This record gives sequence, C-alpha cells and structure tokens, in this order.
Amino acid sequence: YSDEVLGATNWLKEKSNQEVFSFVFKNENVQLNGKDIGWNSYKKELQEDELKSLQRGAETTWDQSEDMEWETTVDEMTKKQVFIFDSLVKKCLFEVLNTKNIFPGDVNWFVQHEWGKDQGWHCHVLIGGKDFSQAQGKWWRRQLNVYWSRWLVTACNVQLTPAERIKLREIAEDNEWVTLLTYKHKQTKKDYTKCVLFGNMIAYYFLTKKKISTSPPRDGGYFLSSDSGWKTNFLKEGERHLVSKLYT
Ligand SMILES: [Cu+2]
Repeated sequence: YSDEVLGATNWLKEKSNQEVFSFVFKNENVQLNGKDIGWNSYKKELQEDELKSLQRGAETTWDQSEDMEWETTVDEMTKKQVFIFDSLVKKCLFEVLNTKNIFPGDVNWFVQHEWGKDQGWHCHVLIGGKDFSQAQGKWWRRQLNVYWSRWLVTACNVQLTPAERIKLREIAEDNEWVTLLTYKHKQTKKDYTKCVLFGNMIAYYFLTKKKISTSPPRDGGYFLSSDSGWKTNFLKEGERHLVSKLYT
C-alpha cells in the first residue's frame, strides 16, 4: 500500500465511469519495390523539441517501472522503437487537441503499448473529457490517422524514394493504422463509436496484462503504460495488479 499504488487507485476510481474513446495505434508490414518496412523500421529520432521531451518521458517511464529483482532481456532495438512510438502517438494526440483548442489538462488519457499474438506491436489509447462527445469519434480517428501516417513516414529509417514515401503514407491511411472501437456490426451496416469507461477499463483490463521482459515478446503482454496524471507510469507489474485488487 505505497502512496504510489494508493494514489493511482484513487485517481482511477474517481474516473471510473468517465466515457472516453478507445483507439489502437498500429502498423503493418509493407514491402515497397523489394524494400522491407517492418514494425520496427521507424527508428529515426527526430530532433523536434517536443518529440525529444516525450521520448525522454517514455525512457524514464520504462526505467522506473523496471523490476530489477527479475532480469529483463527485451531487445534494445525493441525498447528503442517502443519509446519512439510512444513519443509519436502522443504527438498525434496533442496535435489533434490543438486543432480543437482543448486544454491538455482538461483531458483524461491512458496509453499502453502491447504485443499481440497476431499483430505484434500496437498501442492502446483511451482519451476523452468534457470537450469530447461520442459523435466526434470518427473525425478523431481520421485526424489521428493523418498525423500518425505523416509522422511514421518522417520517422521511417528505410531509405525511400519520394514516390515510396507517399505510397507508404497512403497505405497507413487507407489501411487504418489508427483504429476506433465501434459496436460490432455488418460490413454494409453503419458502425457507431463505442465509448468505454476510463477507470474501469484501465483497472479491470489494461492493468491485468503481463509484462514483457523477453525477446521475443510474450503474446498479449504489455511494454509500457502512461496516463495524463502520471499515475500508472512508474508502477511495476506487481504494483499494477495491486491497483486492480484495491480498485475492487
Ligand atoms: Cu492490445
């Protein structure tokens, strides 16, 4: 019952029923003219001040949540790419917040990088607040995917021709490398934005995952999490499970 654990539990419980959007930021493997662009082919560290700051935040979040009782053998390249994607994902969120003139302190958000059995690396984002309404979900997904595709093409470390960069840009948009949670439906039928409950989803689902500590990553494990209150960022796996237990 450290202050950190109690603090996170209290913060989430107060936001238990806050409606938010659920996004997933991802990428897919691409071959363009014989050039392989994989999940970790985006390792340029762009020297933009805010991005640099965000990447430092991800590094230190990893460092403080590392359990050293147990050894951690995650590939350094994998760690680097996840830190970079953390900075790029948040850059996308913040760019759209700016478009809507939303004060970042009026926003609740949660970010968690995971490794799926099938899709590999992806990043869950929960985001919402007083300036958010359900009908805006599709616009948000489209805008986030514009910025995500733009930043990925800038961060790509594969030598691409201009034609190849534009092709990659359109692939990332056309194939929806940012997804939005919707209610299950038919292909023809409309899809409605499905808002989720912020505190509940974090405590009862995201904080229950197992920490990736090896390469290749455990199926369904998480790398790293963070939130708008810096509450879950530094928690070790055991502490995260304690938060779920206390939340109940
Ligand atoms: Cu996932």
